[PDB]
Amino acid sequence: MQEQAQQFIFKVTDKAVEEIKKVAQENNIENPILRIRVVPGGCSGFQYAMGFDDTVEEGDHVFEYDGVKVVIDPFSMPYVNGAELDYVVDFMGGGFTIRNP
Repeated sequence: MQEQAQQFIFKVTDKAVEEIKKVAQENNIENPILRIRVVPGGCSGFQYAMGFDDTVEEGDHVFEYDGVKVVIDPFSMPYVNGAELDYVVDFMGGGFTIRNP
């Protein structure tokens, strides 16, 4: 089986989405899947990096974006509860920034 209805509360900037759209655009993808995964950073910041996937997890918070698919693990879900992830764009990629109100 059946449809997996689920709307995860999250707010991502336009840059982040643009990063996925661009990343995918550079891959020739029209359906980039943004997955959330906690990554051990450091002084820089404990911000999780993003990536482009195609498959889906056995129950991931699939959140529709600005014309893009996104998902978040069950462990990372509570790590971005209605949180905001501002992805920077620079060099051959960018950075990872997250803000919590």
